[PDB]
Amino acid sequence: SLRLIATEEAVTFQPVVDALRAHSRTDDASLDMILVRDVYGDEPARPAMIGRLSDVTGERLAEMDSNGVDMHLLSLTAPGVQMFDAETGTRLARIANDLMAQTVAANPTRFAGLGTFAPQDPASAAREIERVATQLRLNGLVINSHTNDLYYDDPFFHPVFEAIEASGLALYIHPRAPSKQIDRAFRDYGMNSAIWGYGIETSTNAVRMILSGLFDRFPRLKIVLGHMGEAIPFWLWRLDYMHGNATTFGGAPKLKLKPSEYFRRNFAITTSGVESHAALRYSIEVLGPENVMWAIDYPYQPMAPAVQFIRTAPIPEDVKAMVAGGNAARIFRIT
Amino acid sequence: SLRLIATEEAVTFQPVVDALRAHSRTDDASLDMILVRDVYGDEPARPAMIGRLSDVTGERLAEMDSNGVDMHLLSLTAPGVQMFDAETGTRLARIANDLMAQTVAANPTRFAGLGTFAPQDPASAAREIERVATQLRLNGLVINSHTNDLYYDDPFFHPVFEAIEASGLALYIHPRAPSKQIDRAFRDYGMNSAIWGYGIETSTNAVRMILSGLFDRFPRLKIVLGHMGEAIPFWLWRLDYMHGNATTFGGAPKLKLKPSEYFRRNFAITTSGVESHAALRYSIEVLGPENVMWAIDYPYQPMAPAVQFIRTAPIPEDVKAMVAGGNAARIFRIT
Ligand SMILES: COc1cc(C(=O)[O-])ccc1O
Ligand SMILES: COc1cc(C(=O)[O-])ccc1O
Ligand SMILES: COc1cc(C(=O)[O-])ccc1O
Ligand SMILES: COc1cc(C(=O)[O-])ccc1O
Ligand SMILES: COc1cc(C(=O)[O-])ccc1O
Ligand SMILES: [Mn+2]
Ligand SMILES: [Mn+2]
Ligand SMILES: [Mn+2]
Repeated sequence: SLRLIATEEAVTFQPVVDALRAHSRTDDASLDMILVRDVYGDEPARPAMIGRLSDVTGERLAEMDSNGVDMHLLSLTAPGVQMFDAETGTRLARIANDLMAQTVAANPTRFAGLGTFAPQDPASAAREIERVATQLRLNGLVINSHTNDLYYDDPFFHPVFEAIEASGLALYIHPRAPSKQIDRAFRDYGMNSAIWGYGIETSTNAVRMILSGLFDRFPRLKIVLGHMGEAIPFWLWRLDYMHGNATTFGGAPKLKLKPSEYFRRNFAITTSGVESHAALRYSIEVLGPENVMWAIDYPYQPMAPAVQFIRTAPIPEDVKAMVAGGNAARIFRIT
Repeated sequence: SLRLIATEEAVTFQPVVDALRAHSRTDDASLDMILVRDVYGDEPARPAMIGRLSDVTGERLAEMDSNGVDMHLLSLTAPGVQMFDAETGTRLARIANDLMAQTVAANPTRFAGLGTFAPQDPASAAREIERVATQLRLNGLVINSHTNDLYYDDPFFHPVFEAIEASGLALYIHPRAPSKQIDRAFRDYGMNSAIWGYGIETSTNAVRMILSGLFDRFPRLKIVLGHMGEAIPFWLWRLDYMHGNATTFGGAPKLKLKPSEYFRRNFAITTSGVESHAALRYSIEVLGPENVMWAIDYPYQPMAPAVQFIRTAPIPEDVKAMVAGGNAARIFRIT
């Protein structure tokens, strides 16, 4: 019946797990070290997670079958390879992308894959992006918000976005913990994570990208944001209203379009972790039905409630088909 | 015949203006110094603003009359008295509150008022809050997000919230620029201000308040957030979903209610700066029509579009009356 393609479905591979185990013992002050110790560290607070992330053919497929989920679009879980030094990140990105391709090929009717990269080295990341698109023929790209506590308005990353735009692959900008620029306010009450910091970190990255004019430089970029667009869809009117003040008094560059127009033209969103019919309806209304995709955020969230959320959405069947899988099949080139 | 009570309407008074002019010359590193120099500085980029903020019975009333706006609920404009040292802030809050009460008393069918205080000195602020409630008989309170780069989960401010709860006055937590904990990411593209920083700063403050259990300690507090609730209404499902992880792994304290239940019980929102029928409809649906109030954000925004936004809202007339003014009359003690 309804074709369900879940678009934010995390996976990991042993070489990355091993590298993160080692990294967990270092003095890295990144706020992601909370997650990294909890999942990849010695005496981990979340001991089952590595196994669940690594598994593709056991529990994961069983749960897909029990819930009638056609596909997972897999992505190397945050923080990807971004916490490592440039050489290590670059090496592990290739390894992880090869393993992603192999994972997809073992069950291509049930899995599609996003490749990743190490923007610590923008030139090498650009080469890897090209390899992912043309040599591995993967479905798209994923990166986890900031790299080296810089956001994607920084011209340092222009070679990355040039390659992404040229490749035609959509880039899913997944969260990671608040960067060092903002992490002081996220050290309490678990706010480092999905409950708050993930959304603030990722949305602020994207807003900087828009306001910096990144999408005039690279107008064919396609960006995807989970968690109902990291709430950016809610802020569209205010982003537009206040833009004049930003360019007049704040040194913001003049843009060809309004901020919300970049959001509708260059972005699409997914419903990961936001199983709200009201928020889904709002997003369809302001973005258009072509710009909203379904996701689970497995294994960090369970499949059944995410599935039931979309199966029961109070929207027409044709729009429901678009959200459940049609838009994803287009954006991520899935047949 | 629709009674329009605008709830986020900024004003200033000469003693505060004079103090901010002097403050503008100092080496303060607060991100609010951008606003303060633009408006109160010796060489202001926004030279008309002091006059427009100071004006109550001239341009402001003429514009209210031409647009059929019954009332402004006035508040001392951000950053209030919060940038000053404790003794200066305390004295100026007292003076500004006397001037607010006198302004209101001059035209009490057209103006209501929120008193303010200097949380730099919680014990003195507590006395002033009581005076605002019982002697000046003002309509509520206003404070501008952080004080001293601390948020309102900090036990330092417990005496303030104890007094606010006991007074029965609602506290409008208006924005100011991102605190030093987060300001590094808001130095570009005018993001210090309303376009992005204001919402991130204010929403993060409120989320810390909720997650810290402040509303179990003071369950009768009423908090009001502008800008369509600083987007917290959009995040309710995820805040609730992830709360288990926060209390299990993140050291968040155990709470009597769910995060969204505090938001609906203890908060109400206004539409200042978010003239979106879609966002208004979403907020009414998830918060209830009793929890949404209309505002303009004058003089930072013009009255006519804000008025026309609510007059044309695609909601029933009774709900429209609640949003336009009925809820404000209840929450802010207006006859
Ligand atoms: C590391 O990536 C994630 C982590 C969590 C979490 O920690 O609950 C949730 C969703 C995510 O995709
Ligand atoms: C009419 O202009 C806009 C409308 C909205 C909306 O209501 O969703 C958002 C941004 C805008 O610039
Ligand atoms: C200082 O308070 C505000 C400033 C602005 C601004 O700078 O455009 C807008 C709304 C506010 O209430
Ligand atoms: C002369 O010192 C102060 C005066 C006042 C006042 O006048 O309300 C308030 C606080 C002070 O520290
Ligand atoms: C059913 O539980 C919830 C629903 C919503 C919603 O859909 O607005 C938000 C928070 C919740 O916990
Ligand atoms: Mn995820
Ligand atoms: Mn009164
Ligand atoms: Mn305001």
